[PDB]
Amino acid sequence: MQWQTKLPLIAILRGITPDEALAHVGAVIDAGFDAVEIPLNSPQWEQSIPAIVDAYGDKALIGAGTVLKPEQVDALARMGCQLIVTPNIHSEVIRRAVGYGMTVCPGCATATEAFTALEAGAQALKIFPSSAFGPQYIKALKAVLPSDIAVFAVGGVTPENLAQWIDAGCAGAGLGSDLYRAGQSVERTAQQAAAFVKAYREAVQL
Amino acid sequence: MQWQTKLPLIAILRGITPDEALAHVGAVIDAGFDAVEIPLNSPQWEQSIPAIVDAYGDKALIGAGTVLKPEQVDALARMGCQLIVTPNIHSEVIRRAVGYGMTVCPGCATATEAFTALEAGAQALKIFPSSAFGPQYIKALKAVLPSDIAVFAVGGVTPENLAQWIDAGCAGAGLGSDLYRAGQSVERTAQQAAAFVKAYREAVQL
Amino acid sequence: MQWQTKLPLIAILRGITPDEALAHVGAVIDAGFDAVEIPLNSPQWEQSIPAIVDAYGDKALIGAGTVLKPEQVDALARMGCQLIVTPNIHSEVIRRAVGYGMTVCPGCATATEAFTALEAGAQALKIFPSSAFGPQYIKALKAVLPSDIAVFAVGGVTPENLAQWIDAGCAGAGLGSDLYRAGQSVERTAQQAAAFVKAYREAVQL
Repeated sequence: MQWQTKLPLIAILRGITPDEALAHVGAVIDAGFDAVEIPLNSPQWEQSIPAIVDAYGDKALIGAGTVLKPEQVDALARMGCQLIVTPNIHSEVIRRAVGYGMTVCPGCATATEAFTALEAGAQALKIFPSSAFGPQYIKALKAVLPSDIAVFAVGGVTPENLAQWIDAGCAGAGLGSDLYRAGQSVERTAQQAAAFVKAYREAVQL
Repeated sequence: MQWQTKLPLIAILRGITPDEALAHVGAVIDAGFDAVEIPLNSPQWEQSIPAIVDAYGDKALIGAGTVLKPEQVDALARMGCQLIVTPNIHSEVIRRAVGYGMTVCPGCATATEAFTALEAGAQALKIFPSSAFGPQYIKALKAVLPSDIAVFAVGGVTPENLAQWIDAGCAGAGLGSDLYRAGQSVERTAQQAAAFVKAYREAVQL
Repeated sequence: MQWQTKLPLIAILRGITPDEALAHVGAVIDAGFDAVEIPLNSPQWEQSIPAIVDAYGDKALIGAGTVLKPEQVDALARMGCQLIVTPNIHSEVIRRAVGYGMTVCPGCATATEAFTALEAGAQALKIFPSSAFGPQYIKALKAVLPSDIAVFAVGGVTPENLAQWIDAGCAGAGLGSDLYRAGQSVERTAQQAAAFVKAYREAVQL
């Protein structure tokens, strides 16, 4: 499947707090993001996730990252979570999430793990961590995966290096600490988001 | 096991058509190749594979690449396929192929995946994609795998870099787009095959 | 869990013989090592392992490397082995060893394999082979693994590069051929061990 949002960039907001969630999510969205996730190792995700679903779920794909256990999927479903991101391939996590009609983008590092993820019904794939591997690793995989699989680079993706993940055939990227680190200002988030979006538009044109 | 052909180089002919199969396979064989495979993402492999078995199966190991499903092994067996190559480790694919008396060289990326492949009875191993990993990755694995396992580099292997995969302890390599890209001339195939064979003979001597 | 020895460096003595075991183990210990293992591809490990348990097991963590099969764990338990090191993730090997009250540090290469190892009850993790991956790979993993997991670099770790594995967040490293190659002198072992310990003390201070 191709990606089902206007812009194939996932904003990852690791360690954000409930009191600052609405302002930082507003900042990425104002810049043209329409896919956002909050990792479950963030404090009080059980407050900020459903808060953000209600505030921004009509105009963006909202979800969760670092999802490791099936029962976490269950709780997130009741919250209105629409997107599941993961560091690893766990078949039952993927199966349960797909069952709720959620978009799942699970993390793998090898060809074996990637084909496993697809059999579980993953609609997209996350290659993690992408930096250590480089773009040529991704291009080598794409040549053997089904032609229409949406593939995301995650791990040290910058506005400066984004274009080479695009050239390698990625549908997009998930953006972590180069977009958001815990305790940075709203202005920093709005500055970084604009720069990523600008770099993407340039890369796609080329 | 050691490799059971005179020359441990696998010609990979991705995207070849039935009308050009005999000429390009003849070209690699004339150059001294005796192991060839046609990936199942090639158009009309069900015509070119059994055609090539009948024409060249007496003087070369003939097989299939990109084999992902047990039932594909079944169909290939009736065709006279002798060799199975894969991007990933799938235990039942390996088991069924070994059961037909086929030579199997399945693709892995880690130590865990490699030991899994051997328990399924793989007689050789493909490390894929090799370029991103480099020769030192391969040498590190060899130091822990059983001493007589035949190990093949696949992924961006060139006549220029071949020697360093040999120095790292590989029995050989599978050769993709640097040997054959779809729609290249027969002359190009004969030129590239000669260059790989020449580079191998130099590397083994050293 | 944090590491349960004074110094988080594992001496790996691949291919050592029973006649030289006591002298080379004494040399690493005299230098401040208190964790040692002998790989099962070493000749007559069934003599040198229990010999070393009796001589040095009161003042060091003593164990085995290259452990691939559950039944090997059983035999090692009767010998008094306290530590299990591996190249791969095998759930039942880890489970059986943990069951004997042994410290297990199994080898993985991906996030998927690492989470698998933890569910089997591994108290530490070995990232192998670390050199090809580099420190940034390790740091990327640490950011997603539970904060208190003890992580060891194994594969081409030198006194010169040790500090960058420390900076990346490793609890320590397992030291192979740069500490011991088969047939080197006792003096060489004592020289290399001192250099690793010195480099560790410098890295931790920084």
